[PDB]
Amino acid sequence: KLGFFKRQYKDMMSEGGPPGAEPQ
Repeated sequence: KLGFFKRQYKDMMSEGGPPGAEPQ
């Protein structure tokens, strides 16, 4: 099910500095 993380994680990591202090 890890395929779900890389889905929302990869998007945030590329976001360019997503809020929440969670640097994907």
